[PDB]
Amino acid sequence: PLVFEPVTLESLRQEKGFQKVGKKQIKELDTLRKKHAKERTSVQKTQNAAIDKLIKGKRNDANIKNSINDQTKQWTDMIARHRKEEWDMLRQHVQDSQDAMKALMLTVQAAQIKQLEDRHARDIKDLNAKQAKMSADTAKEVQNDKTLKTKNEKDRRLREKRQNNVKRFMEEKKQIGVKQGRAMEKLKLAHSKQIEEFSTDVQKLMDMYKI
Repeated sequence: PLVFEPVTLESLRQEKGFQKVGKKQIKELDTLRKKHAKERTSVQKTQNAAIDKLIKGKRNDANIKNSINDQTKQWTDMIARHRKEEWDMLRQHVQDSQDAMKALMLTVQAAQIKQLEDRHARDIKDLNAKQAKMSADTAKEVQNDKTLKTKNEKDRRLREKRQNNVKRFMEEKKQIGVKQGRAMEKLKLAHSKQIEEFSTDVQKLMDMYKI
């Protein structure tokens, strides 16, 4: 409900509306980490078979030592594979979500303007109460003031105060109008700064996962 809140990428992530997609993405990846884990035991178990086939005779044969060397680079090649497979998904994760967030950023800022506008118009409404009460209570003062002499006399002074009063409201109404136009402008640009920045923060993230 806050009128000048920075809409950063991290902030965009916390918005309730993105929780559903965020939750889905965390699983999709977790399952793969599980898939990685199975792929490792399966290869690990397969690796073992070779010893039964090869070391049944039992004197360290020259061929076996080379073979075990050959196996190790088959593990580290799958280890290093599983690395890039996760990161590749992480970078691809961002791209799909980024399209969604852009559409959500817009409705977060637009929310800020609608919150401000209804706040502006209410400040307007409050001033008229100040103005309307102000004008009427002054008249009450005319009756209250003893110095009045005649009804024709009472009216004349009221008209004069009625001009001094209106000099204020014209300025007060004009001065307020400027403050609102300025307040919206300084806001409405911050939006188009946070948005020109967002396009290039998403990019900065994808590169971090690039390999």
